[PDB]
Amino acid sequence: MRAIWTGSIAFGLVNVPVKVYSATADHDIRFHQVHAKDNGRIRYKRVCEACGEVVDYRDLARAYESGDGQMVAITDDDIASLPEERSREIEVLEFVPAADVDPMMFDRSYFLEPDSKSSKSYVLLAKTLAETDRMAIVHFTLRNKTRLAALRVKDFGKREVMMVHTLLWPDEIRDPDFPVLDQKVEIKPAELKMAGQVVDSMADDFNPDRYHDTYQEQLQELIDTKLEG
Amino acid sequence: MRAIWTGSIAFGLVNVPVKVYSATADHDIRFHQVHAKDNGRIRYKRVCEACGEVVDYRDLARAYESGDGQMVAITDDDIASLPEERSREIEVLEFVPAADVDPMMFDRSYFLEPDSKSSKSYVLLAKTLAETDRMAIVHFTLRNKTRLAALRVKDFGKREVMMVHTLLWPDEIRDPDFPVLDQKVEIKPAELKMAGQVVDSMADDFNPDRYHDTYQEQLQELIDTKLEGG
Amino acid sequence: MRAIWTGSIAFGLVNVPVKVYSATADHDIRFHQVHAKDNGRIRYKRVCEACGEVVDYRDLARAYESGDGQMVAITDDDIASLPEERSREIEVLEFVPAADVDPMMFDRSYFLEPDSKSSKSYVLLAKTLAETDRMAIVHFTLRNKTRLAALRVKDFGKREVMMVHTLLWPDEIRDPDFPVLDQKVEIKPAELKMAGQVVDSMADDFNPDRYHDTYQEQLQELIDTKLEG
Amino acid sequence: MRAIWTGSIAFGLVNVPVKVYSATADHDIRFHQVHAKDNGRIRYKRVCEACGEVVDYRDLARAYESGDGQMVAITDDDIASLPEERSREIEVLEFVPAADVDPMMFDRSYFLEPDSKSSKSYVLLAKTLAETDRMAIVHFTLRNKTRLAALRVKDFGKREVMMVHTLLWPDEIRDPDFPVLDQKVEIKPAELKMAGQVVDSMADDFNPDRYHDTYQEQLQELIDTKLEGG
Amino acid sequence: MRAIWTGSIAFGLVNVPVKVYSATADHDIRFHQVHAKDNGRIRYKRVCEACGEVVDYRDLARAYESGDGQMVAITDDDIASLPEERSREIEVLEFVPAADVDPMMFDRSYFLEPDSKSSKSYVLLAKTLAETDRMAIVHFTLRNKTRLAALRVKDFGKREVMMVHTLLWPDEIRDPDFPVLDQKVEIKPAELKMAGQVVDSMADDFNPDRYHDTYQEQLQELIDTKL
Amino acid sequence: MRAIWTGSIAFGLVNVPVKVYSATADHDIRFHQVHAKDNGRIRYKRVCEACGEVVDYRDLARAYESGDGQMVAITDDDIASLPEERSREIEVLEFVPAADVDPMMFDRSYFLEPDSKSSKSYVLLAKTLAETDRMAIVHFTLRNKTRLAALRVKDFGKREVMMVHTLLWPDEIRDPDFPVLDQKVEIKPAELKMAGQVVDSMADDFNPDRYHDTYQEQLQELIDTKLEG
DNA sequence: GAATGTAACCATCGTTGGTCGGCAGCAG
DNA sequence: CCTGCTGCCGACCAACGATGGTTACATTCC
DNA sequence: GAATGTAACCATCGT
DNA sequence: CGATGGTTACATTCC
Repeated sequence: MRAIWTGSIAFGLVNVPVKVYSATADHDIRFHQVHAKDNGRIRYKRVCEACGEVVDYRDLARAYESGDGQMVAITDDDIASLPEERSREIEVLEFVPAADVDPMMFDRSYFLEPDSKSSKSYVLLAKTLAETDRMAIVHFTLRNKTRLAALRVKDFGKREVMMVHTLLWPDEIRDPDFPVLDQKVEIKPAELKMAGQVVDSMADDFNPDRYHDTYQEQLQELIDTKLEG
Repeated sequence: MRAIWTGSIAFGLVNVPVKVYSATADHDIRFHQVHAKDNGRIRYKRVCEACGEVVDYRDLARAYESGDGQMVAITDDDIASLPEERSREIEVLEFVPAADVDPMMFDRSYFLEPDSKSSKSYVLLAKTLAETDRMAIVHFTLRNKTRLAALRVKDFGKREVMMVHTLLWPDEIRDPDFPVLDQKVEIKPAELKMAGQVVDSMADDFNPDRYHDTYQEQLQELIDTKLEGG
Repeated sequence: MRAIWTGSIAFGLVNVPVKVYSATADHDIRFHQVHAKDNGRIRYKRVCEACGEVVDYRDLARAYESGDGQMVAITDDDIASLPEERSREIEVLEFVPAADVDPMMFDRSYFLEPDSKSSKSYVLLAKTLAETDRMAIVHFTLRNKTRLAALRVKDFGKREVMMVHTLLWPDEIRDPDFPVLDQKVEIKPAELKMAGQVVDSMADDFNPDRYHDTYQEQLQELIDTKLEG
Repeated sequence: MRAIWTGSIAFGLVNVPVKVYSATADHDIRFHQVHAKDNGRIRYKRVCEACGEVVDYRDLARAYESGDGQMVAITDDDIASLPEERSREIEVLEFVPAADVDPMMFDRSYFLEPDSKSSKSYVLLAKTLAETDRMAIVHFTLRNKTRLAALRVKDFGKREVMMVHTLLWPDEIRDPDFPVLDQKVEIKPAELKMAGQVVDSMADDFNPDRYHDTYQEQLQELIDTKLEGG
Repeated sequence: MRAIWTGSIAFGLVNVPVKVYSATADHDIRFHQVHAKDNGRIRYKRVCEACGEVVDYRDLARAYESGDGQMVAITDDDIASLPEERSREIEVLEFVPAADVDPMMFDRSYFLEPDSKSSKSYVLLAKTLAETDRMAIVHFTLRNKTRLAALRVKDFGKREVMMVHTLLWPDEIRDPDFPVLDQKVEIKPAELKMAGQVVDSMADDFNPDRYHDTYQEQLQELIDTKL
Repeated sequence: MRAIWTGSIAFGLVNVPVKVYSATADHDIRFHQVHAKDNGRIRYKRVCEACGEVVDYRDLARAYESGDGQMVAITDDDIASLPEERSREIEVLEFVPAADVDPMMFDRSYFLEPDSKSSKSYVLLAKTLAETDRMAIVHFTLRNKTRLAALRVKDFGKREVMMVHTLLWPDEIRDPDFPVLDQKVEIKPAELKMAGQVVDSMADDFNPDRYHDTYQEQLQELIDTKLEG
């Protein structure tokens, strides 16, 4: 496990040096694109539509099109005009109860390890957040773009570990405009009664090891068959 | 809104025909490269390293490389040997308490709209899930790839809408192997109490329309002033 | 075979779309009356007693009669007041044992064909009904006049088909009030055995091909010979 | 209770005098039409669409319409040629186990009483059919039509009555031509196990008093309040 | 221009990552022993002057001898029981008034440079210290020795810089026992008036550019002729 | 309790003879390394390892690399050029209020005692400086060294004793002018109340008997138990 | 809109590179 | 009854090298 | 195009 | 000798 960000959680007088680790890793098998016959590697070569000429990366300019107003042709100077902020701060804004952030906001997950040997500041914040059950909304800038994020603490056995959840911006969520649910449908009490045993017949507790990506497992063994064959 | 999936939630007798809508959009501005001197669109041409010959898509083949073992080509026919997953039904596995699933599992969210002539099965299924405060661990297959997912219900004002959250497989979560937290630090109640005033001074309820993507807003308005000028 | 009803079996979570087919069709011949001297079809003309003139269907009102009363005028306005639903759902009430419904209750028979992309719900419901040997009591609603009905599964060889039997209401069966059977008559076992032997002498299994409508066949052959001249 | 048909049971050397009653009587309210302005009963007038004149019943004949086979006139000697069907005897043919006759077979039901002061023959026949559970397939003619019928014994407390069930001929029963049920599906034991509780949760015992024609009772109260309302 | 020690100031949940700089560097010319004829640096040899045995490093342990206790040896296992004091944080103990700390205790001074541009905590801590006018007594460890230190902010033009002064332990200051002052000596009130006029005669404000060192200035003049 | 330097204060019309005692002595235990088997005193040998010349104490000549290794030699002529500094008295330059001087140049402290039975001169000098709240800046001439020093008065209990502080030369103070300090960020008023509360929470009074060199104190105990054992 | 690649650049760990230290000799 | 002055030697900061990993983006499939 | 209603007749059990 | 319920066959708002 390698870190991807060495910064600090800062709000006012407070500053907690931490290192960010990616909490999740896609276990899907990733392939490569090769020529069918000679099995050589495949490279992508740019070609301008106007002249059919291969162009280098240095000759590219970002463009924006909106329905009709195509070819805005944004230059790199205009980006420099933007107040770019490649900050190294997890800037805490507020502290909200953990129940006020619903699951559809969460985007990604990251771990927080105390970077320095002085972990007292890290422990105190984690202990305070866990005891009072609050979550901190922060401005987390991973590499070049800033994203809304939430600071939460969860226990991995005997270890109290802080964690960062990238959040979707509130305007990024659509609203269900379905008129079907507006009308009222009458449900007899017996049907509500029946819906009980159906749920409790299949009801259980979340056991992680029951669920296995079957398609990936058989894909892995098929590859191993070719590897030995 | 345009649906992305038309099927049903089936776990036996129960079969609720629903349509899936993408709940979350993305407001980020998406650009596309153009030739600087020509302002012409850029196309990608595939070139094979072995011969330099331009390779059409039909003349491609997936390959997998991992340390020892080179040119491990996976042909199309082997994928056919794998049991295909074209399922158009959201197969329900079991029902778990809403709190038993951890927030780090969710990655994507979708809406469920009833599709049959009568929505009684959908409406009443939502009613019991909220009353029992339970989730539903399901198998969801959007486009030829099955993903573990969770079925839950949210209240959007007056409407009660079922919702699908795709989940990461339990083996996708790493363990925080940090020996630093293992060592124990001595603390006093004075600083422990003092941390209360620091946190509670900034404590507030989650207000959605207080956080804005300022960078996108500035970027968006810069586009228009360039668009009008020429 | 043409469908006479398209709906679904619904009792809560479960909703199995099906098509209803008439399981029995009488094989009689429907004769038409014609003029003796003209061979022309006759159309009945509605003649009112108090008017003596032909009255159209628009000017027709239903009346009820009971003893002293007689002219209880009923118009469709009161019919609208009375709840009347053409619900396209075969609502299920319970699952009684199969043997608990006496054959005197059955009135008509219908077939159920699955009418969905997947017939898993239909097939699995049929499988559990047969293995537990139970019968579902439903509220089958044809074109108005909701009727009590029973749902059962019968094997037509290699196909397992669900069927709907319309039932008369339990209050619709008369009471076999016979004073003669109330009194008892002495009978000796000696001649009881003789009655047993004659009964089993004629015993035979059910062969449906053994019985045919002989009179109707003679009627059948009569009018085709006349038709062919 | 009024007798519909009086006769006997044909057996060769055994005769069982008997009177027939209708086991069921529809309780639906029967309406008859009146003038919308005069409240007068309408009497149908038979007018043929070839002369515009009323026709006495002596001047019509039954005709068979079948495709191009029109103008088929059936006179008095045509239907007299068929043998007379009016018979006052219930001709038994065979004796079949009660489980062999299907529920789909039954059409109507009737009651039988001993139409004499000597009921020994009746109670004798019911006894053999009771202990040796069998059904007697008979030819039953009510007024002028001969229908297949099944004879069984049913008990009302301490009373044993033979009941005659009119059976439609086996050639009037259709065959389900559904290719959908021919194909087989993959089903899991978990799905079958789920079907148990849902069936068993709604499982009960057949109680006749639990079901009432709710529409009829609501309809029934409508006339009387109008009758009592003037 | 080099950070002798990089860490943070922590007094609980607060933590201010800083880098220290030596605030004072002596400008006196320092020499090293050189050979008049050989013109080569002299390297000392670890030779025991009791038996002639030539000794090398990584083989000799510390010793402590005084009065009655002689040849009391200390090895590398005895100091292992001593807890390591190599903590890389400046642990703030209290915040005493900035004026009550006696100038007797200061020996060395240091400069605190902020961390990367994430430096709001430093300016915040400096701002409050100047406002209520207090200094923080801390435990400062440079390499391995933990010394009592006082944290104080002070004004440098338009720049607010926090300085880590180091204090001698309170037990290192001797008690002045001067019996010559035990007797009470009467002071003439007229002399106090006489002294009052005397003190303002030479009352001159401190001008750092008024007085320079003379020994150092003269020595470099002779070096100019040689070079 | 041994005097280190005896002299007088040069004032013109005033001259107070005085003995000087060092105020503070470092209490860290000094260790001398000896042989593991011989326990001898390792006396370093000054033999130049460039030509094998055994340089004597008088043979040594201090050299400085300076700019480009110009290790110029110094003989008795040079020290003759500099004025003799064997004077055993110190002189006063100016009187500055104590508030003007700041403590980053203070390094050492020494006591002073009246050397004559006429102690009235000593106390009179002490009285006026305390009344004037000023510190006299002097040149202190220690063993073959002249340093800038600053008298001062301090009351130890009921005893009145003058004190000499030698100051580091003003030219020896570096300039910490960094652009980061020049760069100013925006401070909200919100955390100022929180920052002040945090500092005031841990505010206390300077009681010198609260801090001991616990590392050094308990090492003596280890030595005490090692010597006893 | 969804998966599925490629191709930029950035970032954290690695490890060779000079100071400034804290620990000891000598001056009648 | 002390104190100035240096190498036996030693932990402290930058400049490129490898390796993940993020971000952006076209190309297929509706 | 069946299912649903309703009137028409004659057979028929009850005196 | 008088009434009831059985087959007739007809006009409807239909998946």
